[PDB]
Amino acid sequence: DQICIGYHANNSTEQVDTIMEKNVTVTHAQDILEKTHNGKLCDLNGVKPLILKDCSVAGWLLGNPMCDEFIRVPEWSYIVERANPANDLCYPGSLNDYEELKHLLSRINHFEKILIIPKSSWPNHETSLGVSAACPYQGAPSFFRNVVWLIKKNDAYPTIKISYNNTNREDLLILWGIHHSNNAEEQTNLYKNPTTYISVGTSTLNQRLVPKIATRSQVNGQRGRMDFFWTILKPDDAIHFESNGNFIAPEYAYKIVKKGDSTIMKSGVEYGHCNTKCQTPVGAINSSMPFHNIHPLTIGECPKYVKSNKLVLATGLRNSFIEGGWQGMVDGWYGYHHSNEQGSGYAADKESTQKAIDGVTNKVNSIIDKMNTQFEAVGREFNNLERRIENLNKKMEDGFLDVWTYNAELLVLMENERTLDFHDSNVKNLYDKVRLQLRDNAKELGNGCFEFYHKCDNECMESVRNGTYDYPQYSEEARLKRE
Amino acid sequence: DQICIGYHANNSTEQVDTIMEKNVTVTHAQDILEKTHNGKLCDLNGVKPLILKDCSVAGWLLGNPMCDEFIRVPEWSYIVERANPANDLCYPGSLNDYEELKHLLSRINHFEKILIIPKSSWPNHETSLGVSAACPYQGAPSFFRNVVWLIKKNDAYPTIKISYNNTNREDLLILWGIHHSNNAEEQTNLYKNPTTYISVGTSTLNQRLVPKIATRSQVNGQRGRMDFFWTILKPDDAIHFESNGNFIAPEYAYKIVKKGDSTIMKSGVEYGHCNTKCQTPVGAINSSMPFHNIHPLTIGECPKYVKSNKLVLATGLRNSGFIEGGWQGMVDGWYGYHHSNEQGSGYAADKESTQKAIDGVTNKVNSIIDKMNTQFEAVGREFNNLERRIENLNKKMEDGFLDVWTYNAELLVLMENERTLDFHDSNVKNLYDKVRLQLRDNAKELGNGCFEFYHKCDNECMESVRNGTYDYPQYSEEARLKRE
Amino acid sequence: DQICIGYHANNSTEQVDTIMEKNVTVTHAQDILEKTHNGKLCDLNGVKPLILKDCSVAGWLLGNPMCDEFIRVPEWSYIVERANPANDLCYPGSLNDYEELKHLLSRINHFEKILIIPKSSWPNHETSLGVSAACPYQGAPSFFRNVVWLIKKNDAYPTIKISYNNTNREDLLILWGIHHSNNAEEQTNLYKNPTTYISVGTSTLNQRLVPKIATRSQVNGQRGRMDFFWTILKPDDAIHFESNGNFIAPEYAYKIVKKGDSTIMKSGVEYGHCNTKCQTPVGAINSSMPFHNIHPLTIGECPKYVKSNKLVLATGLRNSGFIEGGWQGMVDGWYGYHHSNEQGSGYAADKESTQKAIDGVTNKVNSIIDKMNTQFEAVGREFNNLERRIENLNKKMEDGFLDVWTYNAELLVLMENERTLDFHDSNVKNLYDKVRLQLRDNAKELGNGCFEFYHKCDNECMESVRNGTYDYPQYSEEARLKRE
Ligand SMILES: CC(=O)N[C@H]1[C@H](O[C@@H]2[C@@H](O)[C@H](O)O[C@H](CO)[C@@H]2O)O[C@H](CO)[C@@H](O)[C@@H]1O[C@@H]1O[C@H](CO)[C@H](O)[C@H](O[C@]2(C(=O)O)C[C@H](O)[C@@H](NC(C)=O)[C@H]([C@H](O)[C@H](O)CO)O2)[C@H]1O
Ligand SMILES: CC(=O)N[C@H]1[C@H](O[C@@H]2[C@@H](O)[C@H](O)O[C@H](CO)[C@@H]2O)O[C@H](CO)[C@@H](O)[C@@H]1O[C@@H]1O[C@H](CO)[C@H](O)[C@H](O[C@]2(C(=O)O)C[C@H](O)[C@@H](NC(C)=O)[C@H]([C@H](O)[C@H](O)CO)O2)[C@H]1O
Ligand SMILES: CC(=O)N[C@H]1[C@H](O[C@@H]2[C@@H](O)[C@H](O)O[C@H](CO)[C@@H]2O)O[C@H](CO)[C@@H](O)[C@@H]1O[C@@H]1O[C@H](CO)[C@H](O)[C@H](O[C@]2(C(=O)O)C[C@H](O)[C@@H](NC(C)=O)[C@H]([C@H](O)[C@H](O)CO)O2)[C@H]1O
Ligand SMILES: *[C@@H]1O[C@H](CO)[C@@H](O[C@@H]2O[C@H](CO)[C@@H](O)[C@H](O)[C@H]2NC(C)=O)[C@H](O)[C@H]1NC(C)=O
Ligand SMILES: *[C@@H]1O[C@H](CO)[C@@H](O[C@@H]2O[C@H](CO)[C@@H](O)[C@H](O)[C@H]2NC(C)=O)[C@H](O)[C@H]1NC(C)=O
Ligand SMILES: *[C@@H]1O[C@H](CO)[C@@H](O)[C@H](O)[C@H]1NC(C)=O
Ligand SMILES: *[C@@H]1O[C@H](CO)[C@@H](O)[C@H](O)[C@H]1NC(C)=O
Ligand SMILES: *[C@@H]1O[C@H](CO)[C@@H](O)[C@H](O)[C@H]1NC(C)=O
Repeated sequence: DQICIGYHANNSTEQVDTIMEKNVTVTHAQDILEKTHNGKLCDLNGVKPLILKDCSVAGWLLGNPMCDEFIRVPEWSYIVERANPANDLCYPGSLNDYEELKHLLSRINHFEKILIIPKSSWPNHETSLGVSAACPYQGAPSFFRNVVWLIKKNDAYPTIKISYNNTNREDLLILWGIHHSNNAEEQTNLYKNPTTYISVGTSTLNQRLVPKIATRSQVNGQRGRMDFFWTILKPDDAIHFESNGNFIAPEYAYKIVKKGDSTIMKSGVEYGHCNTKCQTPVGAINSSMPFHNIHPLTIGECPKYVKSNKLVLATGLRNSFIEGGWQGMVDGWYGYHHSNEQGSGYAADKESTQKAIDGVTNKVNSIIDKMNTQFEAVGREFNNLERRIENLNKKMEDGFLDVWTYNAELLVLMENERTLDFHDSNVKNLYDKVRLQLRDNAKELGNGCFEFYHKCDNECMESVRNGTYDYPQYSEEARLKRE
Repeated sequence: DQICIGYHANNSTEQVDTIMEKNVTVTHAQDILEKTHNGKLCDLNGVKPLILKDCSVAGWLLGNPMCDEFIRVPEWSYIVERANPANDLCYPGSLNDYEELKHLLSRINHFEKILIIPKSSWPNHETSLGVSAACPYQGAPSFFRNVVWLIKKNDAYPTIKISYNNTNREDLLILWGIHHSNNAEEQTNLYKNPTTYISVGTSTLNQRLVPKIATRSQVNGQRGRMDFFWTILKPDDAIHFESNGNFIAPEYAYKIVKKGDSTIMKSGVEYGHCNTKCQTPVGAINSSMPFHNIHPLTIGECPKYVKSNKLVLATGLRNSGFIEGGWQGMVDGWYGYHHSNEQGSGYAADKESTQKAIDGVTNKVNSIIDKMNTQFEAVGREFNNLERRIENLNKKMEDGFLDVWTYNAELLVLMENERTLDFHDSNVKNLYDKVRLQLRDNAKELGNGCFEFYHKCDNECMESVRNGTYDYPQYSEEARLKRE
Repeated sequence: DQICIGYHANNSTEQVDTIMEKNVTVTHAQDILEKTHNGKLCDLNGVKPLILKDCSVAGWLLGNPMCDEFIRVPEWSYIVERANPANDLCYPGSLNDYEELKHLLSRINHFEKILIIPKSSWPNHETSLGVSAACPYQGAPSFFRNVVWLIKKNDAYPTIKISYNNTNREDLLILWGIHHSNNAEEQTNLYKNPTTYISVGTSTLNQRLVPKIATRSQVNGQRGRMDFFWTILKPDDAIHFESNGNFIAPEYAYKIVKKGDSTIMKSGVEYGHCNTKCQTPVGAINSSMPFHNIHPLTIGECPKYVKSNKLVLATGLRNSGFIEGGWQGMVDGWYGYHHSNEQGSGYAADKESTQKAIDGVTNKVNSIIDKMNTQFEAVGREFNNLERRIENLNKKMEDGFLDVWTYNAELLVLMENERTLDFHDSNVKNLYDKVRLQLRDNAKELGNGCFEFYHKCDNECMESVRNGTYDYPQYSEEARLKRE
């Protein structure tokens, strides 16, 4: 007659690694890496992205004839641009501090186009001839919608002197431009005056632009260029313009209220009519895990980006003193095996099992819950002449990856070694617990099993489970069986 | 007739957490997170803050009339500027590379204002009428004090050609400016000549400033602007000024000796006449504790900022099997025995042990605290409105490190808290196995950590077991079969 | 008779630290910190760096007379510059976006000099008189080799209009410059035209340069300055020049193919005809170790840089059986046995237990080493004097990362060394318990980890664990009569 101690086993093929052991099959495990995304582009905390479709921020702000004319959405969480937008600046040129405009515009609380300078103004200049085949619309030379390319009237370009006082109680993005002529004959044809200037002045601005009449290479069929510039007029200030030529005037402006920052995402994915707290260019993440492998460039409260393909934490017994585990036990992690004629089968320690499941559950939940995330946009906004600042971002991003990867990977290895010793310690505690309540009525064979001199009743079996066994009641019976 | 092995207990209400257990009341513990600051702005390593008050670094340098600081301080460790300094540039304008000047001027070993171009010079120009109500002094038109606004004399502005050769052994901070006049008449009225220029040349500097005459908005009452520029003249180089008009010319300059860096702090806290190693905008920290939760923007040899509100390590043991419940009675040690016989009773501690524990856990707390390597650092923002992307780059780094330290520090507590408690469970079990290894046949195992000696328990064998000199042949036959 | 379980000890003086103990002497150890370097500058992944000697990138590119005319380096992995390169820009001036050019030119797959505008292309201008003392070859006045200083011919300077179309299939780096004169007399003398300009236009480039004529101090004996600019002409684009004076024209240009980035290294070490994955200014590293301390500014796949002098992991035993005994005698194993019978006395090892620990300890070492195989390429420093704020950003970052790696590395070594030592303690106790679980009634526990044999024992009887199930009743009667 005998009794043994044992641990649970199942069909699980899940394999974990420890700091000292590799490829250890376990009964239960948990991965703390999120590898899943929804594959769509969603709202971020209830606000929809501004999806510019084959347009750039420049083509949308200035009025590229082939960009959407109306701003349907008054607010966005992020701007979604295609990798190499097709439309941009139809008339070749430049937009000043473009990348900083895009950061300001990446998340806007309120956006609303308003007419600031009506074409009714400029009665002595021409408002109708300012078109180019570079900016085509419906088979006709057109031009940017929200600015005006003024031209000479009757071989006369009177100097312009115009002001706009912001009465709107909100900041105003205002845009203007300079046309760089290509020869001295072209200059006088478009603007009678041969030497020209643009003077822009606000409370914070003092600008003089002068054309650069020079030979350049054709882009979009034109050798001319247009350089655009922008300012924000604060709620009760004025902007003052003066020019005798080469003035791409403002017609429409945009009311801006800004309370937050995010980034421009370069993605071809499509809107999914969903909501998310974490967004990648490949898709959105719905996870509470600490780490992920979906994409570097995320927006929102996102898991940490690591280089690991799997991060699996053992939460159970090793699966096959006791030579092996009991596939037969089906009601607890730690248990007893009884052998008497009255009955046969297995049994399991209720309290010890729940203590351990709470133990490993709290170990996992801590690792997950201790991670706190800051809303952050990992997008990158730098020019061809800002490539040294680009590497700082790369160094930062890459360094945190190497940190988060090494820490997460060794946390798993270390804590799995602790998780496994935790199990084998609990079982031996039950073995010794039985050994002390069975001092002389038992012998040790070394296989986690005792030798019953006494005849253990099923009630005795349960009396030893409770620990309510009385050794005096059966001490003499052992002396009889012995020798 | 039994002897029991047990551990210490007290009245502690302090709780710690571990990976597998939460809200566990323990006897002794230590918090490695510092939360307290002195509420005042202090000196740093024995050097004093340049507490500029309601005046910008620009206003003080150029000599805004409304600021009472001239050569008050010759050495500083950090600058304190208010969030929106009231005075700044009294005449509307700008200062080029201001944010970089504030970095250069952030820590200066030697600063001295020296007159460099005297008003005795410029004898063909008017040095007396260069005032504006924008710069007001005591209700009367005034101007910046370390610079001279030169206007016409006798309806003439002869061209200025002047030079200054640094005869000092220290580098010099020299400041000049340009007036952008509002209309063609105001140009002629202030400087006879209609079209003007400012050339500035050194060994590194080649400048040409031309005025921008344009309609602009009224700031501090004037539609005009003055834009200021700066250079550092090396010890035997010379600066060369040529101007037709519109020249704001240097009268004074500053001798500069720089040997380190430390940002501009934004605070309204006041000088406490103290010294610190670590300065927050809300106060100062005097701790060896490795982590802190007071302010992000710290200047000095500082701990590491975390989002934690509590980072309590556990130095002792648990509080109310081998010890079904701990004994509150023991006051002299962490690990100890209890004797039960008519001769005597009570709880008695161990000395080879208990101190071994104290020494080991305390070395653990010190090892965590000591291995933090402190780098003097300045966390402060010096980025303007068109440098927000570099500013986000800064915030991403700052936030990335916060999240790195917070996670590791909290898991380190949770992980090392479990090992501490299991260390204590291990220490008790060793002594129980030693008592069983001494007495073998003469006593029986009860199972509650309380050995039962069939033979009468001896106060004299107590210290004997404590040391292991107990003799079992002495009482072998005695109570060989005491029960039947 | 007697049998005893013990562990190994040797002559090792190697000491380690745990979280709870300090200077613990161990039998075996392993350092995961690399301190050895090659002491020379090597190839980086099979590609030889460009060592520019005492010429700067500007001097090499523009053709300082005192530099190698050209070199057979079409490809290079990084650029090695001296701390203060001597030759640089002989004629005083500037190169625009120099630090970005050095980044672009830092790793280049194809670099070839080609002649884009011949001296034949300047019929009505002088190609030969454009020389200066500041730029000297053999004491003789010379000038930059790859650009042409064009001056008047026949007291006349007809305005220039030249265009170059990049027929090649690679990008071209093109350089040009403007000459700032000193006085109006200088201007007319070299360029009859008093008021001059330079327009440069490509598909993306729209430039107007105009000379600044002012007095400046002497640098390299000349008070004038020459400011240089660059662009990258794309295949099938054209560059269009126009000037009536002060034009330092392009003569040669560079065919560039760029596929990567890798900083300029400031170093004086000599080339070693070696190859390495990691290069340091002091020398090269050939290590798989996770961390190092050789120098911060490394380029290549490199260990993490920490502030530690040693990071020693315990891989062995505590060194001076299971109770208070380190056996120097058993050289044959790690865990082992000692027998004391009438046959003799000697030492034995347990191979099934010794190997289980060696395999596990090597995994501890290997896991810590190999899990940080997230080595990536890296860089050094590249910012100017008006870029100190961005330079601080770099420093806060690489310092902050240093504080993260050193604190994490050291605690890991302290934590796992504590765990290693405890892991050895549990192994011997299980050997003791194996021998204890067998031979239960036939032996006496003496308190030293050694058992007392009541019955007589043979060398063959011990048999270590070879049998492992020595007959419980074969000698049970003999020990029953050995009782008293
Ligand atoms: C309409 C056209 O194609 N014109 C074309 C001209 O036309 C040929 C002519 O040479 C030949 O003798 O007779 C043919 C009929 O039998 C036919 O009429 O061919 C010359 C060949 O070199 C072209 O240059 C010329 O094209 C115009 O050239 C202009 C100057 O170079 C300029 O590039 C014109 O482009 C526009 C544009 O579409 O952007 C024309 C716009 O109306 C004009 N807008 C404004 C507000 O002025 C715009 C502007 O001038 C420039 O963009 C400013 O830099 O240029 C191009 O059609
Ligand atoms: C001088 C004056 O009071 N001007 C005044 C103007 O004319 C008055 C008139 O109202 C009164 O009836 O009779 C006076 C004669 O006794 C005189 O004719 O009235 C207008 C009404 O709107 C006032 O705005 C005007 O004020 C002056 O206007 C100037 C030009 O716009 C200028 O803004 C003056 O400000 C100063 C300044 O205080 O900054 C005056 C300084 O002395 C002057 N400093 C220097 C070195 O030249 C300074 C300078 O011109 C500009 O800052 C350069 O841009 O301007 C303001 O008082
Ligand atoms: C020709 C000469 O040596 N000039 C010399 C001048 O006159 C000497 C005199 O000292 C000596 O005693 O007798 C000589 C006759 O036998 C002659 O009369 O003396 C002054 C005294 O200070 C010297 O500075 C002066 O030296 C020249 O001065 C120039 C104007 O300041 C200029 O700096 C000359 O430098 C060069 C140069 O080497 O860079 C001369 C180059 O040929 C010239 N190159 C071109 C393409 O024009 C170059 C150019 O003018 C400037 O760099 C443009 O800014 O300047 C220097 O020798
Ligand atoms: C400023 O004056 C000093 C002292 O005169 C100049 O330094 C040189 O000093 C020697 C001896 O004192 C003089 O003989 C030289 O004339 C000076 N060198 C030169 C090249 O001028 C210093 O250079 C002067 N600075 C300038 C550029 O005016
Ligand atoms: C420089 O030359 C190349 C090849 O001539 C130019 O590319 C064009 O080649 C096509 C071939 O069908 C010609 O029809 C066009 O005339 C060429 N020019 C254009 C404007 O497309 C290249 O464009 C020329 N570069 C410049 C800007 O002049
Ligand atoms: C493994 O055992 C579980 C019992 O819960 C069973 O549901 C599952 O189907 C088994 N898997 C296989 C492949 O038999
Ligand atoms: C604009 O008008 C507001 C009142 O509407 C006035 O306070 C302000 O001075 C004006 N701004 C300018 C500079 O024209
Ligand atoms: C340690 O012992 C071994 C074997 O006897 C020997 O090879 C080695 O030289 C010894 N090391 C020292 C420092 O004595």
